[PDB]
Amino acid sequence: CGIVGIAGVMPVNQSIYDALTVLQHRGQDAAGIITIDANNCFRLRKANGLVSDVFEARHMQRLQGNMGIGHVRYPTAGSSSASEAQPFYVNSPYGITLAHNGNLTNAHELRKKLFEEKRRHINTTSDSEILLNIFASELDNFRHYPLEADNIFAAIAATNRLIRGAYACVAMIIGHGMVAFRDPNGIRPLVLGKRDIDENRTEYMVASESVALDTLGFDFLRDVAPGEAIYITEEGQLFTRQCADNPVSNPCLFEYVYFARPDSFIDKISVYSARVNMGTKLGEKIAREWEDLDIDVVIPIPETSCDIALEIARILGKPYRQGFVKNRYVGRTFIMPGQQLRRKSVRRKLNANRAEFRDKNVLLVDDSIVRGTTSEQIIEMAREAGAKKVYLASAAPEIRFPNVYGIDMPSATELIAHGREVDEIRQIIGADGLIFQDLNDLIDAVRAENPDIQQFECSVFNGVYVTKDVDQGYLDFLDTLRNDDAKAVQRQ
Amino acid sequence: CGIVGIAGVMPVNQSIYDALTVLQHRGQDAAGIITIDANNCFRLRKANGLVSDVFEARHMQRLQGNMGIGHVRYPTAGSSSASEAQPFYVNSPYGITLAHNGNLTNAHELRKKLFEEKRRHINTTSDSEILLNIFASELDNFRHYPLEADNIFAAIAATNRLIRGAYACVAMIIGHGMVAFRDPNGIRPLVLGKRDIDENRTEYMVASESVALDTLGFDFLRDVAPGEAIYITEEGQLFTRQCADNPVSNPCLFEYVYFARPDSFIDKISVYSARVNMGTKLGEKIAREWEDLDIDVVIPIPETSCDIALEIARILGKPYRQGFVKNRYVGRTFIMPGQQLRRKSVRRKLNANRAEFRDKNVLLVDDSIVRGTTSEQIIEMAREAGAKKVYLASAAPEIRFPNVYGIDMPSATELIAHGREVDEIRQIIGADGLIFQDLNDLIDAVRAENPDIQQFECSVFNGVYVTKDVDQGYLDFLDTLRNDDAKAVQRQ
Amino acid sequence: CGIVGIAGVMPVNQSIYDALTVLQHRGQDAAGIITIDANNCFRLRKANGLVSDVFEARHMQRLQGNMGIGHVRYPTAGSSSASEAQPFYVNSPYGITLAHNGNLTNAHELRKKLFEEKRRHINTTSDSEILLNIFASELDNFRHYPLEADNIFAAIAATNRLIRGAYACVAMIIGHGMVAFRDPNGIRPLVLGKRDIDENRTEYMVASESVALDTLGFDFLRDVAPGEAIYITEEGQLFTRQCADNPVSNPCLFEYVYFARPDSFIDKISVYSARVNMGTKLGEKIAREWEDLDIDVVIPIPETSCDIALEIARILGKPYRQGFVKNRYVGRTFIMPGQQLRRKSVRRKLNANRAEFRDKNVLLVDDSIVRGTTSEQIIEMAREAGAKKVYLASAAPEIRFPNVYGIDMPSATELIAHGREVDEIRQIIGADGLIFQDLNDLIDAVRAENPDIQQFECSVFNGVYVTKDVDQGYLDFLDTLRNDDAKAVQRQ
Amino acid sequence: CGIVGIAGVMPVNQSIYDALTVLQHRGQDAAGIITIDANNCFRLRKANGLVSDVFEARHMQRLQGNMGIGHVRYPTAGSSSASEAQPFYVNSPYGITLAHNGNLTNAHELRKKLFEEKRRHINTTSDSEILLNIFASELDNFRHYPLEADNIFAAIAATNRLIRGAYACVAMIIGHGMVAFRDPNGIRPLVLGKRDIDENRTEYMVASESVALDTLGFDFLRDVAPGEAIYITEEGQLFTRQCADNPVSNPCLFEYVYFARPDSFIDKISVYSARVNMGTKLGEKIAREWEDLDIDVVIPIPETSCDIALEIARILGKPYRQGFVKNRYVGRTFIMPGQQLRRKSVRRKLNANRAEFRDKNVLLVDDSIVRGTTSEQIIEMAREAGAKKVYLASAAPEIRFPNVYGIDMPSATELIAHGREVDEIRQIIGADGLIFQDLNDLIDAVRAENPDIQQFECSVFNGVYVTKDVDQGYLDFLDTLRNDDAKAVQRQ
Ligand SMILES: O=P(O)(O)OC[C@H]1C[C@H](OP(=O)(O)OP(=O)(O)O)[C@H](O)[C@@H]1O
Ligand SMILES: O=P(O)(O)OC[C@H]1C[C@H](OP(=O)(O)OP(=O)(O)O)[C@H](O)[C@@H]1O
Ligand SMILES: *CC(=O)CC[C@H](N)C(=O)O
Ligand SMILES: *CC(=O)CC[C@H](N)C(=O)O
Ligand SMILES: *CC(=O)CC[C@H](N)C(=O)O
Ligand SMILES: [Mn+2]
Ligand SMILES: [Mn+2]
Ligand SMILES: [Mn+2]
Ligand SMILES: [Mn+2]
Ligand SMILES: [Mn+2]
Ligand SMILES: [Mn+2]
Repeated sequence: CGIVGIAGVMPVNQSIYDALTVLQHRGQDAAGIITIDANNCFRLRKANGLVSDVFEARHMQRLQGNMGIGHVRYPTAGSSSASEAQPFYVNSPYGITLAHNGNLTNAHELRKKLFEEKRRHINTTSDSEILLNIFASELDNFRHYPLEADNIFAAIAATNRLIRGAYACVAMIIGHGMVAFRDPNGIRPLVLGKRDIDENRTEYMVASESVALDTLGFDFLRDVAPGEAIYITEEGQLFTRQCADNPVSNPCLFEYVYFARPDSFIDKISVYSARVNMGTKLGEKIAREWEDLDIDVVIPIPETSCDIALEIARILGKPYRQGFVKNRYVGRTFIMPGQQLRRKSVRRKLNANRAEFRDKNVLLVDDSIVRGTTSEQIIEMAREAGAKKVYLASAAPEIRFPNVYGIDMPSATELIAHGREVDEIRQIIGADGLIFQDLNDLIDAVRAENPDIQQFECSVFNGVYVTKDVDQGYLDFLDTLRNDDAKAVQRQ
Repeated sequence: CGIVGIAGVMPVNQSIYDALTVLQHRGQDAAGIITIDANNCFRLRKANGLVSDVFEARHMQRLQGNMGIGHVRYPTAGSSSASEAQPFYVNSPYGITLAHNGNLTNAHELRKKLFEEKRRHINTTSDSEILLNIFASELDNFRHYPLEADNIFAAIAATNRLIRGAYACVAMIIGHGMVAFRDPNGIRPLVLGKRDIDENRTEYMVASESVALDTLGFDFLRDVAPGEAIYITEEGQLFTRQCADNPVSNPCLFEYVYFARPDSFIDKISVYSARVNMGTKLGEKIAREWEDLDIDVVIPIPETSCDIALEIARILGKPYRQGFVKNRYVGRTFIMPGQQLRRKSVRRKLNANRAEFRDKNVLLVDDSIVRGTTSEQIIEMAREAGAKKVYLASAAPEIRFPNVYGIDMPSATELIAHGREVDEIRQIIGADGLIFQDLNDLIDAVRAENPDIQQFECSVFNGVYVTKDVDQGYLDFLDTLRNDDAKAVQRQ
Repeated sequence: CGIVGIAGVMPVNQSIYDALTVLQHRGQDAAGIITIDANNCFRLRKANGLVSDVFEARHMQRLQGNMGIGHVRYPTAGSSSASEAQPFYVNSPYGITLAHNGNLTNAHELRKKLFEEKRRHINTTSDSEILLNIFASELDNFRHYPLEADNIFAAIAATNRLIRGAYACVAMIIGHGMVAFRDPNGIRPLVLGKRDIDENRTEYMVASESVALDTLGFDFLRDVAPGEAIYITEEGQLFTRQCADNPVSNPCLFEYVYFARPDSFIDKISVYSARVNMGTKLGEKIAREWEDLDIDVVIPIPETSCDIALEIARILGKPYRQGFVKNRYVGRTFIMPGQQLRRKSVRRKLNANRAEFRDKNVLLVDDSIVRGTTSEQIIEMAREAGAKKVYLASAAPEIRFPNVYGIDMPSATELIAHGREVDEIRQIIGADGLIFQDLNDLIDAVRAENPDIQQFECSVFNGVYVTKDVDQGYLDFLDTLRNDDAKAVQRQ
Repeated sequence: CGIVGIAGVMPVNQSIYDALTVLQHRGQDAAGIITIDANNCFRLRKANGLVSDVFEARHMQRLQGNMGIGHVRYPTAGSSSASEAQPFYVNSPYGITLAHNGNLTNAHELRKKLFEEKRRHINTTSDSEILLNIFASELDNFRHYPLEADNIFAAIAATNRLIRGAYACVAMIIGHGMVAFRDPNGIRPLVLGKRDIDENRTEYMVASESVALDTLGFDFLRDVAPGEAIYITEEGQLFTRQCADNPVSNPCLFEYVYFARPDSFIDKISVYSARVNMGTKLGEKIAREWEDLDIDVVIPIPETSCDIALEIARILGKPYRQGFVKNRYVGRTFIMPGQQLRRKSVRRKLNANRAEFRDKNVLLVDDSIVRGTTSEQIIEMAREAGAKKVYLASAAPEIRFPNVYGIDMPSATELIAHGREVDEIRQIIGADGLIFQDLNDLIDAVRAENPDIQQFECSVFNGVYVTKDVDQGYLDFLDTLRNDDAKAVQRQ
């Protein structure tokens, strides 16, 4: 999911629309934009679909104001109903709207809490709504008008104590300003930037990824430190504060492997370089373990793996060819909701340039293998076009565990690598060879960019969840609810 | 406007729909229904338009639960925007949704209060929204979870203490139940009824008029006493309490003159009888004041005046003839949003049976004349139809004052009787005679059915406003804010 | 169904909208408006729903031009799909659009013809589309540009030879003008009028009923003679001609009994007077056959029967009371598509003013009894409100045969009077007494207005179809297809 | 634009959808699919928007039949109105629906003709509609029911005799079958293919590009020869005939340069190879004309140029780096309707990986420069990204002439190369160098794949129009009628 916050001095609507467009790749299921207008009212527009379908001129005109927040959704909890599209809103205290990229591992627990203790009403099954509500009640502890930044920070500190999981949030509190914060583990991405308008008036903005800053002409300030909350007043005064007891930098690794745009710099790590470094480490592993292999061409599975593949072609000193033509009107299958929708998407998204495979042993390279969805079809395609032999290198290690921090992997059994050896997976997808990046490698691939990061968040790879609290019983519940069939039945 | 609220054991959506349909005459502008499903979640559906347009199968299937409220709107505050369609909802404390028929006379005073003081957010210009928030802020003064009936009532009384104006309201508090209250003056209509299901389960509903009970097969209980608050818990328990300091019954006289449906009984008064009664008084008045006149036929201006005219035709021993054909597909032109719309709607609404007027002295009868839209056009028609002489009789006294209790009449200058003597009004519409029911006759016509009512809310007639908080500055205020030009301008 | 044609000198769109509004009572299922603009292009807008829902300002603005035709649909053939909404259009020869009030009894036959012989393509199951196509092919016999009025007339004469049934049509032929014609039996209504704009420019218009002329300020010229076609050029030149070999005046009788608005004059017969005359004859029959009967009040079943009832009250010298309050947001149940929709409509459309029935023997009067739909519920209602005894007088004779001329009565078995004695019908609806108008009476009731009419079209009453060609095998097919269940299954 | 037509034994809707999806790059403005159901009725669904937006399950379930055609539009005539969305249909003779990819250069001449002469009605300003009507009017010259293959061909030849311009068309004649023809010059692409089902039933499809065959699992047959007409009957028979006087293959060169998808083979030419070939020629040109230059990296401007650039990077022995990230959710900015839309779309479409440009001399490569929209913005980005020197190379020759064959380039003044020497263009976009592929190189680059093609339709390049009916007055005409300001003005 992508969230954007802009506490500016001019109409932010097109700028947010534009921001969500570059972040569109983080959520294609719905999009929402909420602004505050001159009459301190919230102007909202959210619905299922792409940013380009969701907002029409008619909406844009209604979306007035100079401060606003937006969100593109990739459903990881609840349902695919437009009622779970973000932002969310609570009319008190003050009027708060919030966008969240993450996932609360203790949502059910906080739910009992909210009704019985806090007296708030959660109408959807979205954990982001819960989040906004935990925040809301915490904030509801400071009655004297007005809320002080210390109070806001104090509320988020309290929230940090209650909630568990991963979250990059952005919110607006009417008559107050824009608030943004990052979980105590720095799991989900969030960067702060600014655009100095004129000598004395500076606009600020937070976003999941820096590309949004770039595309809008905002300067990079830095990443919102883990556990740190930011607070920009309606008057333009920036406030900051560590709101976690033991803040630590454990960035999501999948963000580098696949999620983020290559042109973003997450925690001082150019996703682009990390991905190139991934190409280096993987091509090195291939050279070392597949040194006998006869390869005629190195073909990337668009779009994510390309540079990774490009680097691998260079390392192996083999040619890099765009054997697969991507349909520019089909999105990312992986972040699509249903497996059948994704499974089919793969055949409508890619088509071989037959000449590139005929009488050729090709090495197909992809950023990662998750459900197996892509690799399965891709290889057949490669074959049908005359590939003599097809090997597959994965820029990411086998993915054997559920993601509970903002990526839809609730069912381990849905992952192809689950309970399977590399060789079995190879046999399933029908590749002559299949090789996986080594975790320790991938880690250096990323770390090389910022050694300060000691440990990443890579549960989907090693099952060690940083927030600690994630256990087998939770994972069980989670699968019972979010497995593909349970989801389908919910889709009626 | 019309509100309904059903707390029962069966799904209420259809019942609420059918109720809104029979109360549709109270608000053709918008309709809303919100229910509580078994998950204790709100299911809402509200938008601009008639009940038949607003609700379709797709919507009905979504409106699950056995408890829900409904609303048909005739804007009297804010704007025509569907965002001000009702009901309104706030998620804390507990989750409350409310529908209001009336108008608060101290909105401005409360808007400022709600923010700086009670920390709530009002996103519209609707007083109904403000009203929900006072109840909420009052309700938010209790935390001993769960709310006891007493606290609800305590919030309502604290609410009445705060608000001024007319209001018949119904709401739902997630986890507690349905509540319904009436203003300390009993201006806006509200009745309670039940539907025993078995040995214990008895269904409860509230609605602006008893016709909604009739159609729904609900047993009539009584009018919700002025200032009373009704509270049906989720478990089915009915609690009532007087929440006004010194309540008094001052029913809106206009409900009888025109607003309500004749098959309704308001404050133990039958609108049908009250209307015939008006015709008796009007007939007797015509019999003495115009005695020396020659009338060939008595023609009602459909549809509200029909019975009145039938009865008048009775008094005078003259033929009642349905000289005017009303278009089944044109609603109440009176309650339409703009004067230009209403005017065009009158030629569409009615057409003359030339036979019934030619070479005859006709007596047109109408429940009332307000802006003079209908009468001005009706007379031109009678003439065109070959009518010798056209006389008009309004079952109602001259309307010279603005209504600030939930009836759209903000600008006294838009009322034809304003600044005019009967004869001036006669000349404008072009009648050869024009007679108005006297005020003391109207009141006696309605009281004849329930003498306990000592005084009626009849400010539109006598400029007397029971809430004693209405004044010239306030009236001028309304006039400016909502005059047809102000509204028409605002719509663009 | 209602059709309107206006060959005018100014924007006709609002005028047509207004025309369809007064004719709305002839078809509530869909509406369509097609104009010709300055660029001799057809501007069309048609869809299911009421005239008021179908056309929005956005449509109105697109509906430019000074010549146009409109239609309100009451489905009697095909399906209820918006694709069968009229007008219809064929791009050649010239560009022709047509609206039809009627029904072709030989549609299936003309269908084979059209493909094989005429080479035209019928895409819907509407006989009106077929009609337009038979016309189109006939017209396609005159190649030399341009078509002469003699040719147009000749085409319609040919059409009159081919097609069978009832039809009032209106069409526009691009670059040519507006054409209108009536079947050779004068079954369906159609009147011609005009509005002289300025010394030399006269606008013309045809319509199902004169009220449309009235409402628009058009002067009545006369009824389009049976078999006669009219042709108004784009230049304003009116042409006329008898286009049938044996033209005869056999007006639809149901039009007087129930279909048309009382304020219309069909074939020099004021529907209003015919209906009053119906009240006379029926009250006379009641006085003569129910002379012992003890009646306390005469109550009409709104809307159609009122004047009929009013007259009956006068004849019996009993009071006329509006015991039933009609919901002004529910239309005519009878012309509604499905029996369950109609059956229920009856309970949402009418509600007793209880006081009017309590301890009273009431005589309920309705224009007609068809399926029994209304009478059934009405009586229960009358009872539930305390009617001691309830009698029912029908302004129309028992209706025992299918209508194949423009009214949806394809299944005789759906008529309550089918194969039943008056007494059985009385027992079914549960009335203490039930009396039917005598055909011969009804005929004089109507004839009295225009003795020139020797014979009416009243097959639904006496099963003698004027077009002759209607036989049992056709009737059988017709029922197999249009019976309520076959229709329902078609509604999927 | 892209057209598809499938005559098969299975329902074609999904297949047509998937085909339109892979041909979506040929027209993002509108999409249309019309089928023939078992009742020999047309089922259409066309509207403005992408394939994914235009068609939803509701629509697909309605598009029944085994034969249907489809169309994805990029307006080049008329307006952007959905009424000019394709396919178009006429009901006589027999019922024909047609989809056209191209542009007729003698529209005006035919509009007058069709009315006064052939008595047909054109309701839009689309030449495709006019085209359908000529075929129709020609087809309407036969009456010996049914039409023999020969008559169809006879109508097509008579049609070609009448029309001028480029056109790849596909149509369906109710009761006969699918027909497809290509202009006498073979300008617009069209290929035929099949899908044998069993011993006899073989499915047939036509489509602007072979990729549509590939994705659909259809066997490639051949390109529809210039002037040829393909006719598949309803019973499955395939007839072909040359319907042009003196046909000749003059394929649209621009289809290879940019328009078509690389995995397509047009006129036995692979777009992928043609493009690499362009890169070889461009690479060799850069190698000689700029030899004394220092380039650090070669960066394609995604997405059309990618392979070209890869290959150029090959020629020069320089790194190919995906310096530019393209937004997956922004289509071909080139084919967007207005210059203001395209411009905003470029900043959205692309973003620079700062790493790849900083302190480097970059070589940007693009399939072409037309209005200069992309290049002007791309260069600013490279600079901003820290780039020392920014050089640009267009795989295509300077574009100085309007395309009148189905590519929106009406105003030569809107083409940057117009009235300019390379260097002037270099200065405008702000490159430190700008080189264009020579024309003779382009042609040789494409011909290298099918030397039989002697000449290409390349008027945009050399002002030479094979139809020899295009002239200055005609070009000036276009310019005036459709210049961005004319169009933008018209849209309002
Ligand atoms: O094994 P799977 O479950 O298919 O998951 C991994 C696939 C899917 C995803 O690609 P997309 O999200 O389809 O697209 P893109 O690479 O363009 O971001 C990812 O980059 C790998 O290719
Ligand atoms: O026996 P039935 O099949 O019910 O048919 C006859 C009824 C229905 C129809 O009334 P509506 O069409 O419902 O309404 P209105 O009288 O207002 O035109 C007609 O006037 C009789 O009342
Ligand atoms: C994409 C993402 O971060 C999910 C947000 C929240 N968990 C949800 O919408 O379920
Ligand atoms: C209402 C009417 O005349 C029907 C017209 C035609 N038969 C149809 O729509 O079926
Ligand atoms: C995209 C194309 O071929 C345009 C065809 C036709 N002229 C149109 O639809 O505008
Ligand atoms: Mn991928
Ligand atoms: Mn397999
Ligand atoms: Mn009235
Ligand atoms: Mn009736
Ligand atoms: Mn019964
Ligand atoms: Mn490009």
